[PDB]
Amino acid sequence: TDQAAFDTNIVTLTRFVMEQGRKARGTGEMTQLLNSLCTAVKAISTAVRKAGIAHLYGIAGSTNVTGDQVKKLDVLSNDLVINVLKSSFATCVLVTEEDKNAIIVEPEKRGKYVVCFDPLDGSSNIDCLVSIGTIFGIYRKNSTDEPSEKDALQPGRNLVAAGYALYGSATMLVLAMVNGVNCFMLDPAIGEFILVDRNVKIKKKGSIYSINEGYAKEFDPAITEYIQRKKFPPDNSAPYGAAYVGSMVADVHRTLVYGGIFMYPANKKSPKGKLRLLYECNPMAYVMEKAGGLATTGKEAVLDIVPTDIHQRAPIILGSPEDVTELLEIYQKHAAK
Amino acid sequence: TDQAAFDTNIVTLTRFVMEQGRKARGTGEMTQLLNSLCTAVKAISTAVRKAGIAHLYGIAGSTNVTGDQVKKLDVLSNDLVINVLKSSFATCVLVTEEDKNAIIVEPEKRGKYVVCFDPLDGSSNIDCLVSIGTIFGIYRKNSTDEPSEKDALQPGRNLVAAGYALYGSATMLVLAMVNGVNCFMLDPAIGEFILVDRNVKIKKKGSIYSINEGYAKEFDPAITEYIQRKKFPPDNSAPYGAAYVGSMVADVHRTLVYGGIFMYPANKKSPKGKLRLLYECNPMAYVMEKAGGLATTGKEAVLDIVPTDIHQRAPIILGSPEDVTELLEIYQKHAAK
Amino acid sequence: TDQAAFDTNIVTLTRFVMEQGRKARGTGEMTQLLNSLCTAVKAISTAVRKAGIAHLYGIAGSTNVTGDQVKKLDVLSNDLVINVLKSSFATCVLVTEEDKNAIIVEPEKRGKYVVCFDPLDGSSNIDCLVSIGTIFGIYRKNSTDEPSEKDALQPGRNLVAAGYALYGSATMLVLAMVNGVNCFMLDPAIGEFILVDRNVKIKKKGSIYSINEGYAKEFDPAITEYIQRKKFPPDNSAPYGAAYVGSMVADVHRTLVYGGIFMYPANKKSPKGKLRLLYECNPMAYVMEKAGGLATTGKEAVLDIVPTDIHQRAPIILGSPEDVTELLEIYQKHAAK
Amino acid sequence: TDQAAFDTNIVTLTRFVMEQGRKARGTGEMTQLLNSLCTAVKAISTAVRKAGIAHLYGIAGSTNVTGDQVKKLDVLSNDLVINVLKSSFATCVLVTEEDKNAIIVEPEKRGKYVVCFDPLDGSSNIDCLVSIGTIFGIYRKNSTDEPSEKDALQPGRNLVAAGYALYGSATMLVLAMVNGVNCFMLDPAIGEFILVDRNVKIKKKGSIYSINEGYAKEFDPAITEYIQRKKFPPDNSAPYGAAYVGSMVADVHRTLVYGGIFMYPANKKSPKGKLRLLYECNPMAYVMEKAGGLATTGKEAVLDIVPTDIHQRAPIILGSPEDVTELLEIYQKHAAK
Ligand SMILES: Nc1ncnc2c1ncn2[C@@H]1O[C@H](COP(=O)(O)O)[C@@H](O)[C@H]1O
Ligand SMILES: Nc1ncnc2c1ncn2[C@@H]1O[C@H](COP(=O)(O)O)[C@@H](O)[C@H]1O
Ligand SMILES: Nc1ncnc2c1ncn2[C@@H]1O[C@H](COP(=O)(O)O)[C@@H](O)[C@H]1O
Ligand SMILES: Nc1ncnc2c1ncn2[C@@H]1O[C@H](COP(=O)(O)O)[C@@H](O)[C@H]1O
Ligand SMILES: O=P(O)(O)OC[C@H]1O[C@](O)(CO)[C@@H](O)[C@@H]1O
Ligand SMILES: O=P(O)(O)OC[C@H]1O[C@](O)(CO)[C@@H](O)[C@@H]1O
Ligand SMILES: O=P(O)(O)OC[C@H]1O[C@](O)(CO)[C@@H](O)[C@@H]1O
Ligand SMILES: O=P(O)(O)OC[C@H]1O[C@](O)(CO)[C@@H](O)[C@@H]1O
Repeated sequence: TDQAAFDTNIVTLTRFVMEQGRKARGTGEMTQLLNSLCTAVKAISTAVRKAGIAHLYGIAGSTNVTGDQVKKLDVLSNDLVINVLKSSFATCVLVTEEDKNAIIVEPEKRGKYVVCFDPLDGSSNIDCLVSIGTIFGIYRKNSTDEPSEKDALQPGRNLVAAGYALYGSATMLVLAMVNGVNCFMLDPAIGEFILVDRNVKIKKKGSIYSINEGYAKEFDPAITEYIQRKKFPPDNSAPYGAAYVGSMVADVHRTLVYGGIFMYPANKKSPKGKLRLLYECNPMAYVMEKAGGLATTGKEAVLDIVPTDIHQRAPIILGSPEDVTELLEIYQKHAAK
Repeated sequence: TDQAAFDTNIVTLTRFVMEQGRKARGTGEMTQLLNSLCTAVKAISTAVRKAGIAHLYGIAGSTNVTGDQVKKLDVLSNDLVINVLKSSFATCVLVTEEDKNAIIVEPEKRGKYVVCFDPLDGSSNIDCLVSIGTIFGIYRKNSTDEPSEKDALQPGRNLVAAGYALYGSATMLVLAMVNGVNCFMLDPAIGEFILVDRNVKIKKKGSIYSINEGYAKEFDPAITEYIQRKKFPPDNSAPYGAAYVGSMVADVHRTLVYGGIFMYPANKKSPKGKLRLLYECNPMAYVMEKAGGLATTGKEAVLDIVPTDIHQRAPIILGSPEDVTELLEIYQKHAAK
Repeated sequence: TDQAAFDTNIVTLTRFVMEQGRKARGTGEMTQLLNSLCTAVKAISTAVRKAGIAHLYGIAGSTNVTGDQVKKLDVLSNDLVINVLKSSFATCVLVTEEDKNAIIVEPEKRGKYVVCFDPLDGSSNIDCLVSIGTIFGIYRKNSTDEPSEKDALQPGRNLVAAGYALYGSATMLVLAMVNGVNCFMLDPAIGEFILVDRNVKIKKKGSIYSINEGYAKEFDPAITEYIQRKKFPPDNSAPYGAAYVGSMVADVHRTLVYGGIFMYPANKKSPKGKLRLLYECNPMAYVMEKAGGLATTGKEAVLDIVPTDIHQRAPIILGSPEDVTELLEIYQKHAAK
Repeated sequence: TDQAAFDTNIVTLTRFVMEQGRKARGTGEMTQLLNSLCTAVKAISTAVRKAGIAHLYGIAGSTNVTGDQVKKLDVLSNDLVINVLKSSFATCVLVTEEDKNAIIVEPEKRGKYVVCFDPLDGSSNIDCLVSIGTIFGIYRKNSTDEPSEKDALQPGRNLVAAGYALYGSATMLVLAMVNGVNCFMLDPAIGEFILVDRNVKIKKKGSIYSINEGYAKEFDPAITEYIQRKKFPPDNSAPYGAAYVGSMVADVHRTLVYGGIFMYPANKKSPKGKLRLLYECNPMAYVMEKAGGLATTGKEAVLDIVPTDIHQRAPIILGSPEDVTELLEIYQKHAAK
């Protein structure tokens, strides 16, 4: 039977990334990438929490505070991420939500990883301090061809590492790799991410659905039937509670932690959904799957879609397996031509 | 004005509060109270963001503490507020959501104000880093008898100051008093709330409705008809967007900034409503009216209700005047008899 | 007292200052001034500790700034103090070490106090992370004429409040006023100075002498004889320990806490002394006398000197009463004629 | 001739440690060690800067704040270092200034490095906020014998990595390895150490000597002659300035940055000096040498001494090469039997 000695342990992200990189016997290029990533997130957390806002408001006379307008969070975050990653000498191509074109890393600093990220997701709404975050996805470059936007166009099934940082009431980094999903809490007093949850698995079935019902008018009959069954359960059991923030990271994170289902279906206006494929759906789909949930467009898996455009959009539904399944069946029941 | 160009100096809460105290020719007792809530909010903020969590997870060796259950945030928060409050020498009665009874302050620290608060609102949801907050309502004692639970039972109309702090992507303090509502952004680098928005006013009409539709099966006919008109406008106008965090300060705050309507009426498991009157409804109503919005229960104004119990619940509907008005109209159409 | 056991509540600077304002039945103008110095000290503290340096070193991409010379600390500090000072509406004249002239405040912001300060003392030594500080002296304006440089030229005996903040291994504010000296420790997690030491008094006699002996070749015979007696006691008692940081606030502060004597007399390249009267000598003298120590030039008390120029220098010797007394005795033995 | 493309770069300690570890083709065990070390320093910086002091002073009623007395800085720092290092699975033996005996790392977490450290050096004096720091030295374990105190007993010449962290007005980490010395500044807003000085070299000759002259009575004739020549230069040039804090890290750091000489000679009381060999002298000697300075006991090199006790002491003189040399000659001039 199992037995044990004495072991007290504090696991920091940095420690974790090195160990895993050691187990994997990697050259350490990816380790440098995750490290640079952790450093990017920390710098975005401090900006999002508003440290320094006083300088923008004339505490030092604002003689020298190029913030005012010449320092928006959306862009600063893009800048920080772009710069910190090129500075890792581990990436060859970067796809950001903020850049129309793929960034092709200078020959001098090229590495083999492709990184698709959304610098400050849900930022449109922080005027009212809504939870925001950073979503990222990492692919290995396969072609021996000169790096190009093309290398970013790989299904989500090909992700080597994927995750997000949630700048909520506290800052969390969720990292998912082949071996699994782990959650790290940022201690902002020492600037270290402490593994607070190891090997995260999502509930089989949850009690919360998450969707923007203002679009009810434009919802396809499958969603309509699902939602109605959530509110008025035929078996006269308890209806699902409802919550929906409007920031993907916040909604998906809650879904992961408490279970349930998140949905941002296709509706005529955004006939192919609103959420972008490469740096929102894919990374979240990958995370969901590593934790044991499902992520579908309604017709097919998100991770199996092959993009033909970096800024391509895709509908998406994710959450506990028994719930996504219950909705997939409903899609099959109405599925035709 | 003699001559003043594009100028705007830095105003800290502390400076602001003191000016207003002098304008009011106060003895400085309320100022010490406001000063103490500020400090209280700053300490909770820090604890919310998880500064120092490393220690809990054994970074310096968990020598011999009684597990992980050392500092439960809602309780730490309760402690901080109560203690920095008693230390202001400005309070005689304190009513807390975490306490079954009203807390009567020792005559040595006994002052004239009665303070109602919710130290950490939305704390059950904290596991998923959702924005949480602190709500406070301040009453001037209007009696000659020993302070008691009774001094807290005054309608919200008798409030002298009310506000809240939202711990979201950034910490913000919204303070409402006789003249208007003002918003202070916390610059954590220096422990100071900077005045970023003054004499705030909610939009006349908004485009977002906030309600937990997981209760649609239990809503009254007016709420039902109302929710239905936002989704499928009878006059074929654009439908209202939907958003509901499930945490009040974040929901009420999004409502104040962008406009729209927030609702928490009674249902089949909370006939009196879920939100508490003294420390949840009244403070947000007072802020709403001061911002130029409305706060109704569907049939009467929240501030006019006469409490009979300190932990009394009450339904509430608050937001932009034109939306709250519209729902009231609907509530009249279905009138009782 | 009625009955009070082992009790001691938390006192923040803000709370303290306000209480003292009420006891003094002030109009609250000095309080706004003290409040503004506090905030000023907190912002400098943060800039000293290097919070946000990453940005300067290109973490978010040095887009197009004019090099590394963006924010020179002594200048940032100057700016902050001056601006948060003018914004208190409590100052008419400001004298700064960084400014050749006295700064006369616009009549709109014009108040009654005159503030002398050294925003960042010991800044040339900052390259090697040595403790630096801020020194302030506050004079009540005693004239009827337009405020001018002249209102600053009052002997230290006319100071209403004086103190300093030391940015060492921790930020501490030492404040001296009519009643006594009190020390506030900055808890950076919450932007609050906690009262840790009240009504402080320097030791009658100490065991450390502080002087830059790199000037032994230029010292007068009394200083020389004095330094000699501490090293080789004539009565064969234990010799005094030596310590000299080369930064005043750190040297004066070590002197206040442990006792002993600090000296900065004239030599062969500074006949008037090196330390400035208005914003270096006077504040530390006032604090020293309030703590129960002495501050002499060797021949006269520092607070009694009548300034003729705002950037006037003066030798100074301060510390425990019995040590300062001993040196004065020696200065008499070698008297002039 | 030399030419170049375009390169913007931010180097964090973590990045630097990984690259160097990659160049060195190490298994990555040492990288994990330096990483754990960086995390230890950050946690000590936050404690030293006093974050959380308010909880000790009853802000939350102190209901749960096991600080008071049951949380001293000296020990906490020891605890943090000991724990964080054992948690790296890279050390087999630890020698701390605070532990009488060598700590022998559990078989389960043994690695091959020996670490000799002083957790909070100069701590005796932080009551007056004097600069303090952390000094560390790392040896590779050579014996194939079970780890023992013995493995710590190696001359300083055998150090693989050595350095210190200075908790001054800002926090700096100085890391010296075979390839050289680099200085990293801690950005406490993001918790990252940014390389601010690359390949540090000390001035050939400095203008400052650093020594505690209170012991003049007991100084050997060599020191006596040296010092006198510093104050009264025979060539009638400028005398050396004098500075001496009383915290080794602070004095040695200043010496490194501006040049000069630091001395803590043998004097009857501490006939073999006061500074301990293994975790004060050795690490500082190693740093000095990698930067091009000298470190001698007066008779022999510090790095060549073979210790026979972990807590052994040793006299020490270090600084610019031309000055240490000028004193070594003076030792030779008086050298006899
Ligand atoms: N920190 C790490 N965690 C998990 N796998 C890693 C890690 N580092 C390297 N690997 C694996 O090793 C591969 C190559 O490592 P590398 O040579 O550094 O590019 C990566 O694509 C990973 O699949
Ligand atoms: N910001 C303020 N500070 C102090 N008093 C205020 C302030 N704003 C309004 N007042 C009024 O002043 C009254 C009494 O002053 P006090 O002696 O401090 O209790 C309060 O109850 C308020 O109605
Ligand atoms: N802490 C304090 N706050 C305000 N006034 C004070 C304080 N301590 C002493 N006083 C006295 O009050 C005087 C005038 O009050 P004021 O109207 O605010 O200018 C000052 O110049 C002081 O002599
Ligand atoms: N980060 C690093 N910087 C410099 N040298 C290193 C580093 N990592 C490993 N090495 C060298 O490689 C040796 C063995 O690496 P390791 O196998 O990890 O124990 C060490 O003793 C070093 O001399
Ligand atoms: O308010 P909507 O239309 O439901 O869109 C919100 C979605 O858009 C985003 O703000 C950006 O794509 C997401 O974070 C979020 O889930
Ligand atoms: O999940 P429910 O039933 O909608 O409760 C949510 C409401 O409860 C609260 O936590 C307070 O009781 C509010 O913050 C929030 O808006
Ligand atoms: O190096 P010196 O000549 O002793 O000057 C040091 C003195 O100068 C100051 O920086 C102020 O001029 C003080 O802080 C300090 O004690
Ligand atoms: O005051 P002294 O006797 O010169 O000793 C100070 C020395 O002792 C320590 O405090 C500890 O060994 C050192 O940091 C410092 O250089």
